[PDB]
Amino acid sequence: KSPSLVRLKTRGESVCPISKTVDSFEVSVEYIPRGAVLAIEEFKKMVDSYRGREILHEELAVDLLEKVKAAVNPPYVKVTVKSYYIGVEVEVVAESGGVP
Amino acid sequence: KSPSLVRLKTRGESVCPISKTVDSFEVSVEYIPRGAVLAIEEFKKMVDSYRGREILHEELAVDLLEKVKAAVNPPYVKVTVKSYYIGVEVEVVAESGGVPP
Amino acid sequence: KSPSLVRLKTRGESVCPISKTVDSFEVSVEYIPRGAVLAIEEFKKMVDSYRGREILHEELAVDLLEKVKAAVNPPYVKVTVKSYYIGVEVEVVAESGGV
Amino acid sequence: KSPSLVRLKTRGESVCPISKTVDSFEVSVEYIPRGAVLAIEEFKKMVDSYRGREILHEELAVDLLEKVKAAVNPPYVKVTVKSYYIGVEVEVVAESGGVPP
Amino acid sequence: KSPSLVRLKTRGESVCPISKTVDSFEVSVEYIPRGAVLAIEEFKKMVDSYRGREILHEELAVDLLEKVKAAVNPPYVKVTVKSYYIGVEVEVVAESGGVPPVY
Amino acid sequence: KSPSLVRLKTRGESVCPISKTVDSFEVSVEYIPRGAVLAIEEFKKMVDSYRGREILHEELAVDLLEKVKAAVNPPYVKVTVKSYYIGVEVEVVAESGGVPP
Amino acid sequence: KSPSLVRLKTRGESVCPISKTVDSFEVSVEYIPRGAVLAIEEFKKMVDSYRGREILHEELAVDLLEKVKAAVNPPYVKVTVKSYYIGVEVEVVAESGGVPP
Amino acid sequence: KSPSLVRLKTRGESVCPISKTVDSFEVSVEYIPRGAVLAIEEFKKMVDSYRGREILHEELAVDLLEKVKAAVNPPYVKVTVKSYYIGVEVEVVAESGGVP
Amino acid sequence: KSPSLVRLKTRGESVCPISKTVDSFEVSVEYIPRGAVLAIEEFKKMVDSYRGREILHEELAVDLLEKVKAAVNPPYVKVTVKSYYIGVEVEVVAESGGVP
Amino acid sequence: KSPSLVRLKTRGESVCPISKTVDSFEVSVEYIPRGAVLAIEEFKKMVDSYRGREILHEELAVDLLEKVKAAVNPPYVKVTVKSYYIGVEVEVVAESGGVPPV
Repeated sequence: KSPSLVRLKTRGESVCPISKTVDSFEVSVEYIPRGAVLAIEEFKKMVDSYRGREILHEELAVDLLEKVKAAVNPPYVKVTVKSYYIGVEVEVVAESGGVP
Repeated sequence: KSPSLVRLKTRGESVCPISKTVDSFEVSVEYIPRGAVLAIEEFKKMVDSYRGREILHEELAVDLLEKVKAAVNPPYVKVTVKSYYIGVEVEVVAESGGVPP
Repeated sequence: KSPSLVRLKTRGESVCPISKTVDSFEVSVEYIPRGAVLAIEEFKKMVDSYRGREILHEELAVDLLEKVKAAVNPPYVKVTVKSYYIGVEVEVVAESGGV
Repeated sequence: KSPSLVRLKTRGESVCPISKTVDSFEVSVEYIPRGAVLAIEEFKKMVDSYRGREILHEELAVDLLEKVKAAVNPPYVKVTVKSYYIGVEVEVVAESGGVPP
Repeated sequence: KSPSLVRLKTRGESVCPISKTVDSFEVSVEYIPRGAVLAIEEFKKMVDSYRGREILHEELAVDLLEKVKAAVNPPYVKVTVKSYYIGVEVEVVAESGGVPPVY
Repeated sequence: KSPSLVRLKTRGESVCPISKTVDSFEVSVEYIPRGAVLAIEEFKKMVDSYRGREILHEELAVDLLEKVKAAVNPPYVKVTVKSYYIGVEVEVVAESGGVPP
Repeated sequence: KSPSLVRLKTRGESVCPISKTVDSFEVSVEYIPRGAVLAIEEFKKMVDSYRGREILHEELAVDLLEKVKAAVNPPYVKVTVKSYYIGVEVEVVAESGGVPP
Repeated sequence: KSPSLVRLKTRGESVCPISKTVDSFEVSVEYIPRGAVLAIEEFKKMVDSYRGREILHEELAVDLLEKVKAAVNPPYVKVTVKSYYIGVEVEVVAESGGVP
Repeated sequence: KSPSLVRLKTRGESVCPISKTVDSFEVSVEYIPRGAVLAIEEFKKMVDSYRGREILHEELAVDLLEKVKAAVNPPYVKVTVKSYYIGVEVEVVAESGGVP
Repeated sequence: KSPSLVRLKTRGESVCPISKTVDSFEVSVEYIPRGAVLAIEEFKKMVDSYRGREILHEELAVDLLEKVKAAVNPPYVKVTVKSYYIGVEVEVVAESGGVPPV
């Protein structure tokens, strides 16, 4: 019997395409396992893969959502990325398997 | 796929019509993207547009809502304006489209 | 175009009808405007009208909801009064409708 | 007219039947009045009645629920007792009814 | 007549199989009694049983669920194990049953 | 025997002399008693005395300090008025000393 | 040897001599042991002695300081009582001996 | 008889001279009035003067301290600027006068 | 060079001699190293040594102070035990090498 | 004129030489400038330098102190490293200099 839910939360970094400087973030994933739990090692790998990558955080959220789906194919996955830029607090959510 | 939700939060200022003096506020916008995400620089410009402008926090929330719809036309947007006035904590909310939670 | 929801929160005072002592509270009002937003100055007046009034907080929440309904007639109001009495934290909520 | 909802929260104590030792707790009650508001005085008596009584918090919660139901017969009541024992944070909830019946 | 819901929360530890080091956790259990309440003392022994045991937290949450179901056969139980590994905050949940819909 | 220190904190209001609107504040008072503790009722009256009065919070802090001194003559008093004006958090402190036994 | 410092904190109640109603408080005790530590049971008895007693919190703080001094004679003790009365937060401090640096 | 200490806190903005992008900050000032209390309007104008100015936050703090000294000459002033850049929380303090 | 200061904090438990029951606590140690830094594993072992031991939290603090002194001999050590007992929050401090 | 004090705080990571596993940390540096301010970009690279490095957090604090002193020789520096390991909250402080007393 697998867990019914896993939540993962960690910090990461990427390169902001506009400024071209390092943009730190906090990322959260929540998923319902379907016969496979994502190794913590592998998740960190996915998050650290964005270091030095020019990518906007909106596309980071969706990209990581796609990675988790390709790795363990859960019926429900939510990814939230939180960061700060030019005095604004920003959160972007990507979600697959929620309401239609 | 687009993100399913974006939340933005920042501080701004306007001129209060009743007191005739500068009033601080905190503003949050939550929206369901459809196509492009609102650039943060653009959001900051919208909020900054109210500096020096005499406008009630009720009307500012509604105005900002219409500015976000004009720019990125999301199916759902909610704007919340929080401020402190004469010892009263005030939140004003302006919302267009269907409930997300 | 009215906003779709307003939240107001502030401190006030009443008089405890048993001891005749000042009884401090925090009050939160939440309403859906229908074409009229209650002016903050008017809200403060309503809350301040309870100074010197002997009234239990259970009745004040109901009384205040009535003042708001009569002033701006919203379709949904909720009034929450919080206070602390004989070592009990009390919240009293008075409503009218869904959300 | 009655309030639509009341919440009450206070501290109390009982005696742990294992060690015969004082067993402090926090208790919260929420209920929907139906024609009758429980006096705060009377709630505090109900809570203080457990002082020096040997009773498990699992039983106290249910006992207090019954007491509130007997005093004001609300359509909904929920009693929560929170305490600390052998390094374990415990909450016991006892709940009755709902809206509608 | 028993409670409607009990929530228990405490700290524990196991041994991480990959690094052979102590893997500290917080565990939360919530359940609906059906004519048996889980004694707190029995709960704390279940949780302490993992001290020195090599077991992934994903397995631990499920194992502890199975322990609680076996002790009191409740119609609903949820176990949540929170730990911190390689800079990642982890929460693993195991569930069984629930309240059928308040019709 | 009297306490070594008392701290009091409450909310009040005054009138901003420029705008003539309500200027809400939080006020904290610390004092070392000299044989005599200020009644709370009397402190509340002092604070409530600024209601409707046009005065700057600078001045208020000092005025209240003087009222406390005139009433129970402590060898040490400190008054702190905190308010929020044109998006600036402001704290004004006034303090006064003397000799003990 | 003894500890260098103990701090204790708990809630109590007394009866307000003006309103005659139960008057809740928080009390902290800090002291430097000299050869003996106050048993927690003993402390809780002291704090519970005020239940049902008409006493001002300012008098209570000093009274509890004396009880502590009588029980275990520490070279430094400080007692702080915090309560809420007519919209004012009150802290009363009673202190005895040379103060920590 | 005037105040023994004033504490002011607010938000502002400057322009980062490397990135040329908006560099948002919180500023705290405390000072001992001697004679003169700084008008809040006037303090606010000091802080707002940095908006659209290319100035590093270490310079700004010092610049603002001199402004408060030039306006009201207190025997003690302390200015703290807090900001966030590339994932680092930064506080710059510029302090003058005071007995020990 | 050694660090100038170390703080450790963790949870543990003992057995209350009054009630006979397990008594949980939080413990903090602060020391100035002189040569030796206490291995965290070793600290954990000292705090875990109190499990199933009948001891008052007052004595516990002093006992752990003497263990740390015995292990790494710092010129300054402070131990603080915090617990909750019969509705009373309790903090006990033991200190070695401050002003006497 | 230089600032009187600068505080920097960020998150980093290293590898525990005992367990061989990544440990996350928060690090704060506080210093008094003497006519050189450490550019932020430089501080960030000092902290990033520990990623994958097998080093005890005790040694990290002292090693980072020494990097700040070498780079800008301030008359006071304090480095604090905070982390969590086997259920223990740890803070290591490395400190050099100060304000010379009157």
